[PDB]
Amino acid sequence: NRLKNEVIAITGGGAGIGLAIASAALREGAKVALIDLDQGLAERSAAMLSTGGAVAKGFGADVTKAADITAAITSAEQTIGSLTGLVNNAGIAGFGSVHDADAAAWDRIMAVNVTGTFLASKAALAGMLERHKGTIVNFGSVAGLVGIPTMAAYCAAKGAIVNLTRQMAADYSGRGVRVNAVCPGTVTSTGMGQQLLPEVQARRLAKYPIGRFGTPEDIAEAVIFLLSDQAAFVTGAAFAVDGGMTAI
Amino acid sequence: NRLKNEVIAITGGGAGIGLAIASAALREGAKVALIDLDQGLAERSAAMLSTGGAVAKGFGADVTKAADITAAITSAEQTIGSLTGLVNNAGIAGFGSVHDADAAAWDRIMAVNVTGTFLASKAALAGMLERHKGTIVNFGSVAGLVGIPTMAAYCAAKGAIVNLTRQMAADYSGRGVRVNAVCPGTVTSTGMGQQLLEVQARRLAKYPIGRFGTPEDIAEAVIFLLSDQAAFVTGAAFAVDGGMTAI
Amino acid sequence: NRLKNEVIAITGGGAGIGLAIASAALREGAKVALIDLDQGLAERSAAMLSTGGAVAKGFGADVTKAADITAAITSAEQTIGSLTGLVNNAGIAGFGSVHDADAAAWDRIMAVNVTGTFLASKAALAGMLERHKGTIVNFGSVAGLVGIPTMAAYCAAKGAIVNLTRQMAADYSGRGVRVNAVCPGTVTSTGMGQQLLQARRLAKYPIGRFGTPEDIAEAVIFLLSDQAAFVTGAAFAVDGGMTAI
Amino acid sequence: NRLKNEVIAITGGGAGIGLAIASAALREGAKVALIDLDQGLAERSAAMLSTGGAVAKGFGADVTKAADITAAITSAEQTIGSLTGLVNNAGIAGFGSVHDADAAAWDRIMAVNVTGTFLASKAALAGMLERHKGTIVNFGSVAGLVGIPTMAAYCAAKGAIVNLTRQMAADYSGRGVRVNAVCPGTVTSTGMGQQLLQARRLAKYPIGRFGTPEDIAEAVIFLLSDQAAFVTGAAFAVDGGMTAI
Ligand SMILES: NC(=O)c1ccc[n+]([C@@H]2O[C@H](COP(=O)([O-])OP(=O)(O)OC[C@H]3O[C@@H](n4cnc5c(N)ncnc54)[C@H](O)[C@@H]3O)[C@@H](O)[C@H]2O)c1
Ligand SMILES: NC(=O)c1ccc[n+]([C@@H]2O[C@H](COP(=O)([O-])OP(=O)(O)OC[C@H]3O[C@@H](n4cnc5c(N)ncnc54)[C@H](O)[C@@H]3O)[C@@H](O)[C@H]2O)c1
Ligand SMILES: NC(=O)c1ccc[n+]([C@@H]2O[C@H](COP(=O)([O-])OP(=O)(O)OC[C@H]3O[C@@H](n4cnc5c(N)ncnc54)[C@H](O)[C@@H]3O)[C@@H](O)[C@H]2O)c1
Ligand SMILES: NC(=O)c1ccc[n+]([C@@H]2O[C@H](COP(=O)([O-])OP(=O)(O)OC[C@H]3O[C@@H](n4cnc5c(N)ncnc54)[C@H](O)[C@@H]3O)[C@@H](O)[C@H]2O)c1
Repeated sequence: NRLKNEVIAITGGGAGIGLAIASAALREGAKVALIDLDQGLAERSAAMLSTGGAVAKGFGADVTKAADITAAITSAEQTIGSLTGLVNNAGIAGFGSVHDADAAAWDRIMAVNVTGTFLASKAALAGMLERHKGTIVNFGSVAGLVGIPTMAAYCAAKGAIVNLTRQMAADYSGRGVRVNAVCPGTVTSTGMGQQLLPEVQARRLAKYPIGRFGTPEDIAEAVIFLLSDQAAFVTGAAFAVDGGMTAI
Repeated sequence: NRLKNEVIAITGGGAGIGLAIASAALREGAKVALIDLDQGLAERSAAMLSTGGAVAKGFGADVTKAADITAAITSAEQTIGSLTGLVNNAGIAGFGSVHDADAAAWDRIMAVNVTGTFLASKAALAGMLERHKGTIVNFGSVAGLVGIPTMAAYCAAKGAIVNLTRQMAADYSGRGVRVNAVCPGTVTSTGMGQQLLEVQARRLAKYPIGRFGTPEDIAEAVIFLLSDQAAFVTGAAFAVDGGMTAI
Repeated sequence: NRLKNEVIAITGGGAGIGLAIASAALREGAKVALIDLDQGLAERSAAMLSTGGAVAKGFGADVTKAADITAAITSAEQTIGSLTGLVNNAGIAGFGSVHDADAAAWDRIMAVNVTGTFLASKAALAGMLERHKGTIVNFGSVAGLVGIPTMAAYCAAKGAIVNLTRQMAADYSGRGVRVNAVCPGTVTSTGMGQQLLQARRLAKYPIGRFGTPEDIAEAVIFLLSDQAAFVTGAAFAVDGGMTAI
Repeated sequence: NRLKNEVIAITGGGAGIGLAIASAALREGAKVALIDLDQGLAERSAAMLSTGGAVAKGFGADVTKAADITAAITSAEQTIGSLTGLVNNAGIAGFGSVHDADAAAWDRIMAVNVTGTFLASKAALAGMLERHKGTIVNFGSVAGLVGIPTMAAYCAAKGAIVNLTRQMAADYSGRGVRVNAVCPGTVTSTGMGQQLLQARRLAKYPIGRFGTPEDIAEAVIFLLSDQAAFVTGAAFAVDGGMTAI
């Protein structure tokens, strides 16, 4: 019951890590809104999760479109109650180095990750600040803390999210809204994990002291801790959940 | 039941944050060994905690004395079972800058913090490695991540613990032992917090959240890091600091 | 003579820190290209600097416009020689928190800082990689390492630059191109310094003063120099102790 | 002449990186004192360096012995003038994980690195603070910023130095003494480099090579110089990109 009486909106909640966050949040007693670019996916996943009295509802929105994400959060609150938590999990990745990256792809990666975090937070903050209560979990990555070959826009975007999190915590922690970033290591099994996939495999695994990559469930547990009132003194943190990657 | 079937030794467990960690760990179903320089206090605190079927036992040891901390860990395991977790909470603080610090005072702060973490971990690691299962939580501080005026030895000590944590995670994460460091902000109410007490408003201003931490705040982070829900968390310097290191 | 036979392009070179970098680089024997949104300013500043045989030339370009910045870099190389160094100094700042920021202003701040760094680097990298020799200095800030109240877009932008720098170093260090970021503390006297204008502010700086454009320029000149041959991927704090406390 | 009228004491100055620092500092016009555990080595190295008008003097001291390091600094100042800079370069390394490290070896690694930095700085700070002028460069490592397998005591010691540097900068930057740490990557060619001696190790370095003593020396000379007047509290990675990935 660690999230009893919490109401959590999760962007990109239809699949992957976002969906695993939803499952764990429901386990802990929260009501959840899955907000995803793919409306059908958000609704199918919310149906799948709403067993045994658990309450999950789905909403379609592109986090890069201010009016759409704002409308989704408004609909979510009308449906499941005023938000107490927001997880800015929506993100995309792609390849391209500074010398050869496509400028349009660059912009889209920055938009979904950085602009989406900004716009979804902006929508949620109106209510959270009014109520002097909220918790926002942003999505960094090991790729936001160190450099990853051939991923210039993505490392820029996740780097932006890491420090934006610090900035938001500076503004809002004293006003009742905690803001933290989870920084996951590689999670292979999601759509993104598959997108980014022998000797080269072994070298990649060798960057992880724990000797395995992460699961969506591994990351979801850290997010559930940060959302909970047991983390009342945690704000502004870039919490590495990465099997040791950034420790070496 | 987040720590069901866990057996957790907590150095400095007799009081303050260590005691709060013990309370939360028992809440989550763990068996706890309080290991404290003050043997009587460890025992009395363990007795106090042991209600409602909760199992806490107290042991005396100075973490800077290898034979003594080794004996205490062995005795704990005889009493409550093989360790699954170790919290290196024992620490001392003090004042003194590089230009005026006394060498003996410097050495003692380094000893309890860094050498204690080393020796207590060394003792626990034999069993944890043998069983390919363990979780160690070390105690950094905001004072291990940034510089604090007039606390040279203490900032060096906590700085050491922060990077030693990364080093330990590098060695052991693949062998079944996670090692992490909680880095608390100021916690006023403990013996250490009291010891270190417009100057007030200035200190508070460094904390975006607008208050200092409680032992309970810190205990919750430690309980998370101890739990199997934190299975992919290792090598982390986890700031639990009201936003201090974010600005 | 620390930058003898070096050819350095400096975005935002017409004024402020960029101009101070130009002055110091010329002192050390470099030829410099001042690339500024304000073309007249770039030209006037370059002429002012071109004394005692020093070679400084001005170019007009908005770093957020790929064609324009690419053209300026191409012309710089035609004018003063193939680049050996690029300083992505161009940046803008503004105020606004997540809950109330102008989304258009947010985009412009991200564009000049992050996209400008990307596009200018992209143009320079063709030649630098072809020659297996280059040094790129990006502009972070203390605002890219910690959070600053009421500056969401700018902290996001400088945060991006800090980690983009690491990413660029990962790609290119082994190919002969070092990439580093200078992270300055507050520098009062520039246009940006004045725009953003406080014993409380000063209290954030252990050294007990804010920085000068010259302070920052010296760090950039070191990073540009071959004396810094093993320095790459670094986020170098030049900040009077700000991020140390 | 970047260090004209500077007077720099270098612990561990008789060989390796310390000696390279001495050479570069003399190049830039400083007077130097080499203070080394090996007195004869300090003397021989100082004599070797004292050509063409360069002034280098050697002294014997174990930095872990307060009386010895204090005497050496005093003797240095009698010979070459009041110190303006101190480089806490003396250090030792060794292997051992938490589970198997010998406690005596642990203490010795912690002592030379951390306690030596403390004691040497303490001796130098009396004069520097009295004059409201100094610059201190401590020696971290990539091993002070991240974990290195099988080097528990050394990683703890270098970690201590990195944050002690921040703490010292907090105390003294406003009192006229800058304090910074260089954090070098692997440097193969020194006594320590040889002691610790694969392609797997090299793969940790984006730049595709290990460092030289000269690479590290240049960063130290920059930090010592007044061109770095606003640089304090910094943990400056000079590491071929190691900590960037
Ligand atoms: N998979 C990894 O290895 C990994 C590692 C570190 C961090 N991350 C980060 O974790 C988060 C989740 O990653 P994942 O692996 O679960 O991703 P995923 O691609 O498996 O799932 C992402 C979900 O977000 C949605 N989405 C994409 N763009 C959107 C938009 N503009 N608006 C609303 N929704 C949108 C997708 O439709 C999708 O359902 C991301 O921010 C990602 O960058 C992933
Ligand atoms: N109180 C704070 O503000 C604060 C902030 C950040 C980090 N910390 C750290 O948290 C930890 C706990 O702090 P606290 O405020 O609870 O401390 P505390 O002084 O209130 O209590 C510490 C306990 O450790 C025991 N202890 C001391 N030396 C010991 C030794 N050599 N061997 C065994 N036990 C010993 C004491 O007897 C005591 O019971 C420490 O590592 C401390 O450095 C404290
Ligand atoms: N002044 C400070 O306190 C401070 C502190 C840390 C970092 N910085 C950073 O240092 C850099 C320089 O700052 P400054 O104080 O000298 O700035 P400034 O505003 O004084 O000067 C900036 C120059 O860049 C030019 N410029 C602006 N937009 C451009 C564009 N789209 N394309 C090309 N040129 C453009 C301007 O015309 C101007 O000449 C910036 O990246 C800034 O973010 C400044
Ligand atoms: N060589 C590397 O790969 C590397 C990398 C990063 C950092 N470092 C650090 O750089 C510094 C220099 O390393 P190096 O490779 O030149 O070492 P080195 O072993 O080659 O030389 C060190 C010198 O310090 C002296 N010394 C040792 N103990 C002393 C003591 N107790 N008191 C006074 N002098 C003492 C030695 O006599 C020796 O002349 C050290 O702090 C080291 O930890 C080295």
